[PDB]
Amino acid sequence: YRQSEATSSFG
Repeated sequence: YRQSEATSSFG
């Protein structure tokens, strides 16, 4: 998990 507001991946 990435702390940054993940983009495209959206988890």
